[PDB]
Amino acid sequence: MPKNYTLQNASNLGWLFYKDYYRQEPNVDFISTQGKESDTTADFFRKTNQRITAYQLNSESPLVAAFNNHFGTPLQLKTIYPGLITGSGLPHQTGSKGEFKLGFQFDYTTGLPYIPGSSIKGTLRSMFPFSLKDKGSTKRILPEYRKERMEYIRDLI
RNA sequence: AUUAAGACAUUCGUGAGUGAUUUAUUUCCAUGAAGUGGCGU
Repeated sequence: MPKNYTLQNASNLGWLFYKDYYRQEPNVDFISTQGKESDTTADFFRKTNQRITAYQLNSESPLVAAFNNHFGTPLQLKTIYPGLITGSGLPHQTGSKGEFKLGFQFDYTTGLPYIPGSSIKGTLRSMFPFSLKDKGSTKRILPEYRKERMEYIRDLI
């Protein structure tokens, strides 16, 4: 329940972060200015965040094992500490104290944090010379962009 | 009783066969978890 996400005893992390985050509880107020700055609202959001940040993932996870079976052998890389953020632009904000102000990218079905394939494709393409579209606004930086990226791609290849 | 009388432009016949609303596109850019000591002279 509290840790070890799994599929039998878990709460959908995206559900908790987006739909269940701002559930209306007795004695909890964040409609008024006083309510948004109150300590009760801060405690409510603290408990919700603690519920969010209590789940671990095992290496032998049936979810991850199914992902490996469906999509082949993965490329395993490890996160370093500034942290890692995905889907920062998703609207998640009311104006209260102790709440998560930025968005997060959760899978709808599994609820696990993930990076969409579009994000990976765009990030990888951005380091290639012809990622920038030849347009009126981009034509000033277009030659330098390709010139700089082509050398990088050449050495990497 | 008169170059006259009789005679359906009709029968059969699928607007049907092939076709991916798809290709290209980073929810990203900027941002200090910081500021301050106070009194007992």
